[PDB]
Amino acid sequence: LKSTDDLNKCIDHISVLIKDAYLLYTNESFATSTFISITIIEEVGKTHIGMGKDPLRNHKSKHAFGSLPTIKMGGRLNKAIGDEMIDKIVEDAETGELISIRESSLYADIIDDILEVPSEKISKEQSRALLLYAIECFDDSLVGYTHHSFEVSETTDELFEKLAN
Amino acid sequence: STDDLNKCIDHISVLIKDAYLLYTNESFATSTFISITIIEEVGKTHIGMAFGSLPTIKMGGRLNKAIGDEMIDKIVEDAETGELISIRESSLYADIIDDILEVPSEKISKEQSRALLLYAIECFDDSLVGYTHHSFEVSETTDELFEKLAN
Repeated sequence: LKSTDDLNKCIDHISVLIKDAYLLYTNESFATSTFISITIIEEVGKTHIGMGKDPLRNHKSKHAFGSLPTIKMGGRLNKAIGDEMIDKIVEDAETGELISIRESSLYADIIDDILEVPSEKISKEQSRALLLYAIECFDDSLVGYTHHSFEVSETTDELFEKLAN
Repeated sequence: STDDLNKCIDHISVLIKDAYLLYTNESFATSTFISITIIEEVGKTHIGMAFGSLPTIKMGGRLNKAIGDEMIDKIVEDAETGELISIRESSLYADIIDDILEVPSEKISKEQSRALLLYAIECFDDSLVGYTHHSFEVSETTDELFEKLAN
């Protein structure tokens, strides 16, 4: 992102994905919701590295999850899912277990030789946590630097409080 | 087992209800990502008994009437080219291409979103319906989605 025009385009894009994850989350597609939630976290992460057949596509994807800003204590996210959940999502982002979770949230697989289906590997509690983390690391990284960002964050904030309580 | 094939048909039913739910909330780009994903999963499931399925298209049948002959040739040509993989990428991920930032809402039209979902439901109906009794229940549901989305 090189201009305030590009920052506002990226904010609109991610605002669309948040509303899409929230829409699925309420219609009880926890699995699909979680797929979008982790995809939001990636995109936010990509802004921090600084740029579908790229030769380094999985190094950019790995680094995107590594360069997420630490969430400060005593914020709305620490009240909504608690400090141990946050550390489990962060450890999963720096390991790349988030990439596995994302894969298991959309594609059936045969693992051992049992068939495993997203519907049974992603729980409501993990769908809600990842969407709230997604909102909060978007609000921390991109919101506040433009006037546009405030109208977008007013709606993003309502989703956050609906979902947190 | 037919219990594992049923679990795969229930998964694909979920994705279709999600593409539909997103399409009717005007998230065309996200819908389209899910729609292309159903076509890959249908081709992967069927073989488990780049898109290996592709439904045989019957003239003046349901899909022909809903999206037209020309759009089916374009979707089939995009599926054999590997353009559909590219359209999937562009439908979820922002990209910088020749120094300008491109977002899914500028790459994916409502027309194309509708076509790909209708095509994805017909892929499902042509490949997996009728192997198991449960398949016919699920097909009944996807047949009302198809009619609500076609008109």
